[PDB]
Amino acid sequence: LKAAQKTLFPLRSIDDVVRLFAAELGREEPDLVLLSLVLGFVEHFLAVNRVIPSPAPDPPGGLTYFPVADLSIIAALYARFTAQIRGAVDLSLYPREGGVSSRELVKKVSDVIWNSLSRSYFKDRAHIQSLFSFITGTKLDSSGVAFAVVGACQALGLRDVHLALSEDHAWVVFGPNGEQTAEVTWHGKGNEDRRGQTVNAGVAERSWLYLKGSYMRCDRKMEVAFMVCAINPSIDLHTDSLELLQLQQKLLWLLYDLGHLERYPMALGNLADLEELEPTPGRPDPLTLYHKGIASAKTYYRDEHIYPYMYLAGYHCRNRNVREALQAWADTATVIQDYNYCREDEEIYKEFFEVANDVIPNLLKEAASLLEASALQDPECFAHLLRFYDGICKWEEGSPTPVLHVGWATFLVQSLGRFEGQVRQKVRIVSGTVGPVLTFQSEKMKGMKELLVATKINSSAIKLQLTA
Repeated sequence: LKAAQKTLFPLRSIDDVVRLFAAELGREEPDLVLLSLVLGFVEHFLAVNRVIPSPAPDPPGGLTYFPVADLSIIAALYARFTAQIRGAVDLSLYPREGGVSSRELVKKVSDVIWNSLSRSYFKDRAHIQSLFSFITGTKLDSSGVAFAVVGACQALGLRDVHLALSEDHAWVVFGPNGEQTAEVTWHGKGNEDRRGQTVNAGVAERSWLYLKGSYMRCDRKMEVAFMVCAINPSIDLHTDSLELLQLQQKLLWLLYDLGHLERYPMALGNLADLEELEPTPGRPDPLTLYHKGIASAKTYYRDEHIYPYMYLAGYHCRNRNVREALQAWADTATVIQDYNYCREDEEIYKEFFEVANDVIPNLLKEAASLLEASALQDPECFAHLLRFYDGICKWEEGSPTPVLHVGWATFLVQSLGRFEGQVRQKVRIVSGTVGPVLTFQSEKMKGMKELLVATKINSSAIKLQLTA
């Protein structure tokens, strides 16, 4: 460690950590191994191992604390990690070809990391994301392995190796222009031995997992941003650390300012979420951020991301804004329609499944409930519903893995049924194969163009055509 790094210790508050980050984000190459270790300590001591009549016998408004991270302690771990790597990778053996790293060099560093993790631990477990987990607990989650491979590679001065993130996966980029791709970790319930391979199969397969190639490739600073997103404030299932929430917000705002969330639509959503809980005065209102997130995706990722829209759908949902909610979840469908469902897309299916068969059925349930003594009379809100299912039907077309079945059918019908026939009527539907006017891309929906507007819903026959 350098003098400037050491001076900023000990860390005795949340702002001391922002300083370290601010100090460390000023430098060409920020120290990832230092910043994941510090985040790891504080999270472990604020979430993994929490310590928690007049006068009340306990502080009646609650209590918040900071674990003092001492230089003594952190440097111990930093020296551990660096010793471990430098020890088990001999750079003399891999010809560094002028500023550029070998696939053989990356696979090596990945193996060192991979071979250091414990034989046996539940991988879905929380608070194993940091390098602190890796060093003091010899455990990392899927994406945590990827980070450590990049953290490790930084320590060996492989400036060209960097983190790649989709919406549900992490791997590495090296070589000339970040052109070279390598898998360094696993995915889902037991599956991914893909380790060492190129990503080109998964980009061409058209799987949501690899975003048809519109994935994030991080400069060192975007790697820091990730680190901060990966901060996990949950203590148990009922409660969150008010400390780790305040820390993620202050550090996301720092990285926002320094322009390091420009190409990070998820981080931007995370911050809109934190702003919604606890607005920091001065700053953008959540919706602005929610939109800066969609902007990002349309601009730097060909509008091939789903979360930016999910993030927004949710704000409006929570804010009982029924139209804008359905409008967003519609944009969601319209983005996934141009994809395919594949083995390791399990995660985004879970989420579409949830809105189609829980969230929307309940917003509309509640919406219908407020009629009895509006959204359900607006034929646009209805057209957002239809543009949603149409996007999901198209997704499925060509996909190896069927999507819609039995369960989806009952809930479509319940959803369809919240809108009067006189309302649904006004939505003009053209069926382009080659009141609101709406186009359908999906053969399933064009296969009920005149059933979805019928005054009597032929529930039975819809369930039929929605599921073969």
